[PDB]
Amino acid sequence: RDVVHSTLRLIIDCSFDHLMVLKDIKKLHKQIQRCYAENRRALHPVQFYLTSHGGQLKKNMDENDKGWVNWKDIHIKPEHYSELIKKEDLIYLTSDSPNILKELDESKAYVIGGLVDHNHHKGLTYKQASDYGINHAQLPLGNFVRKVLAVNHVFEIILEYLETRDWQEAFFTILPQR
Ligand SMILES: Nc1ncnc2c1ncn2[C@@H]1O[C@H](CSCC[C@H](N)C(=O)O)[C@@H](O)[C@H]1O
Repeated sequence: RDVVHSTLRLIIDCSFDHLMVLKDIKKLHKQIQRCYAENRRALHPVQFYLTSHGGQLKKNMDENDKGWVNWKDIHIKPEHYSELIKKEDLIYLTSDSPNILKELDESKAYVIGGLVDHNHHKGLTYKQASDYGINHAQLPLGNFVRKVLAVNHVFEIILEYLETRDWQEAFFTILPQR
């Protein structure tokens, strides 16, 4: 299939490894596998990044997904996203940001926190983004939906919005119902 990739850079910031138990690391690994499989099947796949790759996640990936070094159309880097992407290009996605995302800028790099929180580290990614001086925004969930979404849910919404250009349709397709 002749696939037209989106210029949008989508980074899973894996610098929170030490804040998760091995059980939550395995859950993050499972969510990353879902992001990879959905990106490879997307109409307009993003430039997928896995930054700060190390610790428990790297060892769990070395043990179960031995072929992660062979993985195609993914940037798996041990460096922090700050070391690889320009400060002005970054937008950290976080539910605690007061900024409401209206449109996606395909020239920017959007960051998703590689964290299975369980509502324990409330406002952590928003605090780290504000301290570093980088831009931050929340998904326009409004009245459709804790508004905290899983790593793969945020990633899949970005892919669905690049296809539909309708936020309401993107949340409806990806988010699980009660
Ligand atoms: N409503 C929302 N809008 C934007 N990004 C969101 C979101 N809900 C979750 N995310 C993203 O999904 C990631 C995993 S959820 C972890 C939440 C954690 N308490 C935090 O401080 O972010 C988050 O780090 C964030 O990047």
